[PDB]
Amino acid sequence: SQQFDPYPLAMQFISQYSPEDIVTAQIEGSSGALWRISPPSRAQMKQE
Amino acid sequence: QLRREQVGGTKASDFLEWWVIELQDCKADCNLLPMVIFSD
Amino acid sequence: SQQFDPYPLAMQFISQYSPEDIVTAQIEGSSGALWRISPPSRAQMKQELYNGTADITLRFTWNFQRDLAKGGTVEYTNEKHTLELAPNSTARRQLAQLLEGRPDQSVVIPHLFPKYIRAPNGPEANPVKQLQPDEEEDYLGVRIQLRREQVGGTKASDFLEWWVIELQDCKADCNLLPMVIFSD
Repeated sequence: SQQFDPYPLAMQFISQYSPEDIVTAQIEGSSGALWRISPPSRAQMKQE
Repeated sequence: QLRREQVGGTKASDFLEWWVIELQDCKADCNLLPMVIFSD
Repeated sequence: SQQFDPYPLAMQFISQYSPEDIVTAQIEGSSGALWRISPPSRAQMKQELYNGTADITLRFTWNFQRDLAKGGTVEYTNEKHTLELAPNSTARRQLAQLLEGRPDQSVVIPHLFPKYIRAPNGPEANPVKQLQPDEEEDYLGVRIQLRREQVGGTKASDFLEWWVIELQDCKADCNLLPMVIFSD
C-alpha cells in the first residue's frame, strides 16, 4: 500500500482486498527441465 | 538465455540444451521471478 | 457441400451447421518432440512386438479444449479410436522391424485417422457417423515412421529417436494432417 499510495485508483483497488487474500508466486527462473525438440524442428526454428 | 552442456558426432544435436529466464532488472534474487496475484 | 452433395444424409448434416461453426485443425505431422522411453521399456517393447502372443492395442486419441467463458459446462471433449494388432500380423511384424534402426523403413496402419469429427456439448467427440458411413473403411490410413539422430557406447540407447506420422495419401502437404470438426 505504501508503494502504491500516491495513486488513487491503485489505492482503492488494493484497499478492496484483504491481506490474506493476495499471494506472491516465487516462480523459479533457472530451475527448468531439458529443452526437448527434435533436431529437424530446431533447425527449422533457427532458419525461420 | 540458453544454456548448453556437452555430452559425449552431429554438431547441433551433440549436447543438452535448456532455457533460463530472469527478470530484466535483478540484483540478488536473479534466480527468481515474483508474481503478485489478487484472488477474489 | 459440393464434395458431399450427392449423399442425402451427409448433405442434411452439413446443412445443419453454419460455415463459421466448423474448423479445420492443421495438426502437424513431423513437428514432434523427442521420444523419451527408458531403454528397458523400449527393449521390452521390441521384444513383445516380435515374440508376443497376446494382441497388442494401438490407440489414437483426440481431445478438444473449448473456451469456458462462452457458457457451457463441459470444457474438454475427448474420444479414442482403438485398433488391435493380432500376433504375427503384417503390421506388428513391420513395427518390430521398424524399431530395428532401418534408415528409410516405413509402416502404414490402415483406417486409423477419422477425418470428420463432431464436438457436442458433452464429453463425447464421436467421429461423424454419417460422413463416414462405413465407420471402419472410411477412416484414413496413417504412415508411421521413426527418425534417428546420432549423438556422440550402448547401441540402441546411443542416439535420439522421434516419431513422424503423415497421411497415407499425401501429395504436397505431407507434413500436415487436416482434421475437420463440427462444434455445436
